[PDB]
Amino acid sequence: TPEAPYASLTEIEHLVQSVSKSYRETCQLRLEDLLRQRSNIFSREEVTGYQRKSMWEMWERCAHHLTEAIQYVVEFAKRLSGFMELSQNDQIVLLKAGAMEVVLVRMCRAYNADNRTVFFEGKYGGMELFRALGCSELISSIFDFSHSLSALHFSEDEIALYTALVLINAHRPGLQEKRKVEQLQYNLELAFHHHLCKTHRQSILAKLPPKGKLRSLCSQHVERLQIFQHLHPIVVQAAFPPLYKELFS
Ligand SMILES: Cc1c2cc(F)cc1NS(=O)(=O)CCCCC[C@H]1CN(CCN1C(=O)CC1CC1)C2
Ligand SMILES: O=C(O)c1ccc(-c2nn(C(=O)c3c(Cl)cccc3Cl)c3cccc(F)c23)cc1
Repeated sequence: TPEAPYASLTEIEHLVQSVSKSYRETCQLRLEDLLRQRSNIFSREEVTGYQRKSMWEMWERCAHHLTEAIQYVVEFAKRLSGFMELSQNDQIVLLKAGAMEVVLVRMCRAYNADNRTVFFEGKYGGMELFRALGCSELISSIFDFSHSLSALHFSEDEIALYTALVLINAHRPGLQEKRKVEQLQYNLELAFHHHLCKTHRQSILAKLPPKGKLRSLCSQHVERLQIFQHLHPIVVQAAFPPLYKELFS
């Protein structure tokens, strides 16, 4: 069982491998393709074309990409050992709190620190590309957070274990089986620590974002998304109806 006490070196190393595999199979864009596309940057005309779009065109574009990013995180969560064995309540509690945070972490892979650009709809562009949204402060904070994560130079196994820990958090309010979540979290932390020690990457632990900075940024991001959704509702067919009901009712 993934929550079992006295987790062996076999269980811990398979947990590392299984989490990394779940991560790379739920990534919309492969890292090699994001790295290759770094030289493919939007021209002044294309940037002007994005700036001349209405607030509602840019909201619809952005909301569509975020809906897909979330759906991939739900698929990732469902591949995590023990997650599907939790009640629907506990699964919903972990995803409503953790899914956007995971999307925010995953964004660092599409961020280029050299020129401060992000991958958006085929090319790289700066934050000026999102001018029509009228969200420059929140967008600057998202760019700053991805900048800080990109300086860690995460390997696939590291970002995989880190995002799984963002999700399997026993402190999310509303959990019915809090003890079972503490056990799954304990084994993941053990796997994360074991992997960093084995690879001589423990230096990154003191460099990870402070406790609460990720929750705070996600809270501000979701609040803005909920305002746009109330003002100009996006019509989606929910892939996960019980989760969708909690976020949009
Ligand atoms: C595009 C992007 C940004 C930052 C970053 F680090 C990485 C990417 N690239 S990505 O991960 O491949 C794309 C995934 C969609 C994210 C859209 C998100 C962030 N972009 C600004 C618009 N935005 C909003 O939520 C606007 C809402 C508040 C009104 C900038
Ligand atoms: O398909 C499904 O069932 C589904 C279910 C939940 C969501 C979802 N949307 N969401 C937004 O912030 C959001 C809004 Cl408020 C408007 C537009 C775009 C987005 Cl991504 C979340 C935040 C945290 C956790 C979540 F699961 C979601 C998406 C899809």
